Amino acid sequence: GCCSYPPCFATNPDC
Repeated sequence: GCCSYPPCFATNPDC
């Protein structure tokens, strides 16, 4: 849940 926003592969630019 690193990246709240939609565009995240797993759950971030790097998670």
